[PDB]
Amino acid sequence: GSKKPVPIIYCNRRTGKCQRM
Repeated sequence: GSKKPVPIIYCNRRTGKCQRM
C-alpha cells in the first residue's frame, strides 16, 4: 500500500527479520 498506520508485523528481507513498523 502507501502507508502503514497500523503497528502490524513486517518482514524485512534486507535484515532477514520481522519487526513492528
